[PDB]
Amino acid sequence: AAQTNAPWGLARISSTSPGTSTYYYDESAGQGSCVYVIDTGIEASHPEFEGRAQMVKTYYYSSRDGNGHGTHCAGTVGSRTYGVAKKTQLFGVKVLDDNGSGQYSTIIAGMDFVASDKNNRNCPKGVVASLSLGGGYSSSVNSAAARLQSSGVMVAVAAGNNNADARNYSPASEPSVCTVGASDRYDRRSSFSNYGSVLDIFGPGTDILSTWIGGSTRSISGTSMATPHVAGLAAYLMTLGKTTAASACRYIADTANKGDLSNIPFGTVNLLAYNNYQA
Ligand SMILES: [Ca+2]
Ligand SMILES: [Ca+2]
Repeated sequence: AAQTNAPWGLARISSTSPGTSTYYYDESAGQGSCVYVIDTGIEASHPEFEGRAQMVKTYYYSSRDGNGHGTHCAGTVGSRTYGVAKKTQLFGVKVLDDNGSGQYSTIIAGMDFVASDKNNRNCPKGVVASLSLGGGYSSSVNSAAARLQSSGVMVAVAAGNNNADARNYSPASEPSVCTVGASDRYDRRSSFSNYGSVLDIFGPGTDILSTWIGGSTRSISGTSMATPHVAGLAAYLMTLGKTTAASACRYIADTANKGDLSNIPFGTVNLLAYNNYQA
């Protein structure tokens, strides 16, 4: 399948080179996989989700995404026009408030929730969790992300937007999950992206068009935008049977575009998520 005039990030993950405009992807599109978006929620009614999104848990008064961030990330995972895995199922877990903030204990609870809740869902091609969030280092947040990964969920987490070493941020610093840095459409590390030995992979993160609340769309930037590219690609590759939740991050790194990025500090991987799609 080919989506013409796609958002640059979708084009980038299906090309060995920057500057293309078509998103080439296998039509299975993540069907049969499930991605939990742990964030401000998901506006499931957005026409771009086509019925495939639902809220499953909130830690606040409403399940409504009153911010847009979680809707945007969910759209990059799996919306029709803006998504990597256009046929995946999306489950929203609202651990962040409508200002985009959330206490670590609530974020931990939401990770534990996904580890259990997945056992009640029919996700035959496997389960992914996209965590476009984080703050300062916390061993308990890291442990929660490690548990979620251990339970059988492919966990993708943002590296953080501090232009600093991700070792000081969580859950970015948890080794066992897939920590995602951000790049721009010219294949530079995004100016804000964290870096460091713990990063596993980079994804498109600067000027990412996706769904927004109110049935709208907008472009925003962050490692929060790169993370759902990788979560969606994992779902896509799991549906293709090329990898599993336990091994998807390593598979994505070993099939990434290598050395294409600039302003990567020595000791940080130079790997850009790539679907390797061949018609
Ligand atoms: Ca290249
Ligand atoms: Ca890792």
